[PDB]
Amino acid sequence: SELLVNTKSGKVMGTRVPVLSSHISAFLGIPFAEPPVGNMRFRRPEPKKPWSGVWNASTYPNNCQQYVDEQFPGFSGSEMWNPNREMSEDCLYLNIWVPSPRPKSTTVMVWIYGGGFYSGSSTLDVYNGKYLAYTEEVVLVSLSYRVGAFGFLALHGSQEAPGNVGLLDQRMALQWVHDNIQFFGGDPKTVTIFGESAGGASVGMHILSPGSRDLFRRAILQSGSPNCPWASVSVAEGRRRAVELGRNLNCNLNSDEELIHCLREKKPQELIDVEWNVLPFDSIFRFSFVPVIDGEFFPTSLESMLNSGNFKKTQILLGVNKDEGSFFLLYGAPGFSKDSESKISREDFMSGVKLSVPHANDLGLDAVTLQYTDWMDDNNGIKNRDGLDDIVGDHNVICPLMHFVNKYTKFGNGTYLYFFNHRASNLVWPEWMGVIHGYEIEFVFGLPLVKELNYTAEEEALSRRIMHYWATFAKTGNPNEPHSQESKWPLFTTKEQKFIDLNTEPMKVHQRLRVQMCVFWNQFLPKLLNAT
Amino acid sequence: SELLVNTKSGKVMGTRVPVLSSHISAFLGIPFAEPPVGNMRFRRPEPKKPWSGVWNASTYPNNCQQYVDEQFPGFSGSEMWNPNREMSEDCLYLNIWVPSPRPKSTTVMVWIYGGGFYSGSSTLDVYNGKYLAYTEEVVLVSLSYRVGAFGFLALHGSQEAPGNVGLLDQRMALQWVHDNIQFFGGDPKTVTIFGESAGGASVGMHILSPGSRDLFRRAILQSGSPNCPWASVSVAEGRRRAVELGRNLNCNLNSDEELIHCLREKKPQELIDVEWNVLPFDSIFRFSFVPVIDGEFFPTSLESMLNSGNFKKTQILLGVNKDEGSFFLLYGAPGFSKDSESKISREDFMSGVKLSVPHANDLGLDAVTLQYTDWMDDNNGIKNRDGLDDIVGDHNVICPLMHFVNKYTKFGNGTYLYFFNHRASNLVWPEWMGVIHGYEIEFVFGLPLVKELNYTAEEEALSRRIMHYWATFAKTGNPNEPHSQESKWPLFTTKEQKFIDLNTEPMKVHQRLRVQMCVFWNQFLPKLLNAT
Ligand SMILES: *[C@@H]1O[C@H](CO)[C@@H](O[C@@H]2O[C@H](CO)[C@@H](O)[C@H](O)[C@H]2NC(C)=O)[C@H](O)[C@H]1NC(C)=O
Ligand SMILES: *[C@@H]1O[C@H](CO)[C@@H](O[C@@H]2O[C@H](CO)[C@@H](O)[C@H](O)[C@H]2NC(C)=O)[C@H](O)[C@H]1NC(C)=O
Ligand SMILES: *[C@](O)(c1cccc(CSCc2c(C)nc3cccc(F)c3c2N)c1)C(F)(F)F
Ligand SMILES: *[C@](O)(c1cccc(CSCc2c(C)nc3cccc(F)c3c2N)c1)C(F)(F)F
Ligand SMILES: *[C@@H]1O[C@H](CO)[C@@H](O)[C@H](O)[C@H]1NC(C)=O
Ligand SMILES: *[C@@H]1O[C@H](CO)[C@@H](O)[C@H](O)[C@H]1NC(C)=O
Repeated sequence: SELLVNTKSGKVMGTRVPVLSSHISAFLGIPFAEPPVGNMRFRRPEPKKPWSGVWNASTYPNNCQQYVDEQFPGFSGSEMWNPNREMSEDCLYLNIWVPSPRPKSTTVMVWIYGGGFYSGSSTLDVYNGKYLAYTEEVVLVSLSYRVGAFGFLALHGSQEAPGNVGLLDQRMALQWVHDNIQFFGGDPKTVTIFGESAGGASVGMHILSPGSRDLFRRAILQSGSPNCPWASVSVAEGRRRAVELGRNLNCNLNSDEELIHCLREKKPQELIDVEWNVLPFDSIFRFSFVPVIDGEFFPTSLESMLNSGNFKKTQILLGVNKDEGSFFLLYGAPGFSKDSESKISREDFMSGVKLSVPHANDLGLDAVTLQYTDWMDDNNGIKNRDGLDDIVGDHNVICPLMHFVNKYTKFGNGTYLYFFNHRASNLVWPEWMGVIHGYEIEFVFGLPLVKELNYTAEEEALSRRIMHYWATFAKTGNPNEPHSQESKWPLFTTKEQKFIDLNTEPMKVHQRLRVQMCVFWNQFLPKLLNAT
Repeated sequence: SELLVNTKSGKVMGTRVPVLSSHISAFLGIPFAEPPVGNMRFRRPEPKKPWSGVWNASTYPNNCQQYVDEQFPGFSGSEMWNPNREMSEDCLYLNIWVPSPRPKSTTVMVWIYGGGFYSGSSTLDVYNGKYLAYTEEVVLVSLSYRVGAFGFLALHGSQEAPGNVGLLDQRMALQWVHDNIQFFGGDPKTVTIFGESAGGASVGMHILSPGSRDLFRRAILQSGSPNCPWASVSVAEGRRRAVELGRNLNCNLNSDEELIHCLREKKPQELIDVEWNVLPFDSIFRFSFVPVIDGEFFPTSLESMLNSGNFKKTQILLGVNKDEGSFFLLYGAPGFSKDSESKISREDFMSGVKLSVPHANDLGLDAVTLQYTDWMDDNNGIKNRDGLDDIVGDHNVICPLMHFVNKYTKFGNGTYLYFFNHRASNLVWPEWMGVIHGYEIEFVFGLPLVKELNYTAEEEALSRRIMHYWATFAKTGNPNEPHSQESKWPLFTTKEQKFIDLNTEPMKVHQRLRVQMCVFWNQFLPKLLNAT
């Protein structure tokens, strides 16, 4: 049978699913590790022990335990990201969409979801891989990984909760794809990992980590970079938050053993309930449990690894959306609301910058404020709002990614950069939020090809080009069709720094993506904060 | 006789001079102090002892001893500022142009020349007061004052060379105008002092100095402000340069008395020859001997005097020219020359910023550089050149003046601000220098009304409006004709901050003159340099 695949962990049975008036196979909920429950909670994952019989892979698996957004009950804009399956610590599974008839050896794409390292699911409707597997003829995999304290509690030195275990979950799923994807018609020497936000940062972390470099061929990073200020913490800061988490649950705190023991007896929801109480600052865009710079997964600081070329050398395709600050300002800064235009007062403007650059002293907060204020119109509410969106997005996503691409390109084998700014025709979030985080995922996964979703024809066309760029790049290291007639996405070089806009209009090539602001965030502000 | 005036210091005899096909009287070279020669060198000036007979006031007096520009022999652009009379320490005289027939009691205007406190003359062709006395029916006075070491050598504590004596020379001439201008038909209760560059800064210093406030009614400041970073030094820095000047002339240095004694035996040219060797930094736009913040002429720091309203409350009219950096960059920064377009390399751009902000540490030099560099085109030679012009002009003239006007306006009785940007039709300096320092003096003094000078008709028209604005303001505290039909120059208020452009086109009103850059120079850079 075409839905029966024999793998090294055992036999797996899929299900035929319909797609755009045709059908493909889907193997959902394949386990790739032992359930990390009980005394295994916080521990490195272990490989799934082979099984006898046939694993029923016809339905989505549980989603990892995580914070659930309840800010807008009923609003599809936020609910679409929440877990859509029961939550469970038993959640280490992966999903595979396979073209039909079964390929013999084709390009494999492995999706890594975002969610700030504190949430995320591989089973969301926006991540359904059938449209892309089907259209681009690729075997599409989406993996899963522990988030929150479950995936990132870090007591460096201890082997019981060493940190980075969520990164090891991703790695294990990639090891499983490397070892078994051939049986699904996938080419293991051509796997491209790709992900967005924390997923984009994770992709970059596997590029840096010696232990992960050999499990894939190429990478795509969307609105996420490994050096993002919210993506990692030192071992000391991780230890500090683990202890603080412990203090919030009345734990015995005088040994890592007592602390861990205590945390392991607590129900998932008890950890999730106080997880935000451990942040060191009153901040925005900062998450409690994230990767730690431990000397193992990451041998040295990310910046020195980047400077010395200590990373996998291959091709990468990456980019950002125009409005990377909107979402977090809405959720956490004063003056913003979902149902108003959110014009921001000078007073809220400054409270916002304070929330956005937590680690800044006053001279630093003054530098950011000077840098983004138009002093001829300092009380313009729209300018203040838009200014904050740029500050949050530049500082947290755009400038860290521009720093990463410029550093990577000096040693890599090819870089392609994009700036996605298509203005949705079907606004679900208010208009002031602009081209919000994740809106491009809809095109990468080809949702515009389904009529019942109401996208414009030009959006369907945009979706097909994006999907073909991603897939062609995954197959070859180049998003462009060899000798095609379409406009050529240029390679980004350390000298000319070209990138393209990604929207419904004729491709336009630009240079030095947001250099003016990024020289401020990557060069000036840091030197200033270090002097003072 | 109309050319014979009897004053409190004695009888004075003038000369009839022709002007625009008519004639007025001129009393040139009237002495207002004892010659500050010999043991009087460096000392406070003393009042001129009355004389018997008739003082021949028919020819210009000597010019004070000073550095002579020889950078461009023959070039009229530079030669026009050099002394045009014998130089002599015996130089404390004033000139008066009086309408004919003699007024009974009219508006008096007193001109104070610029020259960085190290040079300047009241006898230059650009300062000939006949066109303005004649056209606006004002009694026009130009005074003179000691410059360089002769006027500003400062050994605070000593009564032999206390500092600020050049400022006391100006004051004495104003005391003489206050006491005698009635005999020339001048109204002593309506004297407006006005000056440019160091002359503009001096005007502001008389506004601050309790000892000078009662000698005049109103003030006009052009490209000069009392708080300009080059306009004053602390008593310690003045003492330091006096000692260093002494060391350059082999003086006995162990007592102010020995030092002064030594400096007094030296010929004028010996002091002028080493005067530039005492600057503390490799700088641009810094002069050796300038006013000192001594606790007398200035009771406390200029900034605290400005904050507390410790200054004369009256009306003021002031402004800048578009290109206040050109002249000093030409003379002192690498990459600039008079006969090339002076496109500036990135390398010279940074050497220039270094020369322009002498007192800056590296984080500071980085802040200026970030602030004026367009990172999408960092190697554009024209942008780099123009960027330097803005840095020099903003830092040295525009931003200090904007700080002064905003502070003054909080307590003053009326402020009028201008931004002069007329593009000369008769370029004498290269075009890249733009609307250079002092080009507006030509219009204030009405040179465009004389045909042999070749100005365009619209320039003659501009000259007549400027002269009438200055004169009407001097007469009334308002540059505008009561109920006129011409566009109204608006009052500058702390709230709306309006100013006008001054050029050959229809008056255009703007707001917040260069706020963006001046918030950087007046607020951010200083806080940064103080932290670090
Ligand atoms: C990616 O790597 C390949 C191979 O390592 C590079 O191709 C080589 O290019 C150099 C110079 O053009 C030639 O001397 C070799 O003959 C090429 N080798 C092969 C197998 O083609 C290629 O230039 C790299 N691309 C980028 C963007 O760095
Ligand atoms: C300059 O000062 C004059 C007088 O000190 C101000 O005129 C006074 O204005 C207030 C409010 O309009 C009145 O109560 C007085 O009756 C006025 N006095 C006179 C003599 O007119 C004038 O407002 C000031 N102008 C500016 C620009 O500050
Ligand atoms: C990233 O992983 C990230 C980026 C943007 C939002 C979040 C919040 S958590 C789940 C989620 C995601 C991944 N994307 C969204 C896009 C738009 C609106 C949303 F509500 C939404 C949501 N919830 C996480 C990082 F956090 F690293 F920025
Ligand atoms: C000011 O007093 C000043 C401003 C500009 C130049 C100088 C140099 S000294 C004599 C002089 C003056 C007053 N103005 C000029 C304008 C244009 C070209 C010139 F060559 C020139 C000259 N020499 C002094 C201060 F120094 F304070 F900036
Ligand atoms: C797999 O599970 C689904 C739903 O739980 C069920 O309908 C289907 O029949 C199962 N297949 C087998 C053979 O277990
Ligand atoms: C004044 O001086 C000028 C030139 O030195 C001379 O021509 C003129 O006659 C003098 N007048 C008197 C009366 O001294």
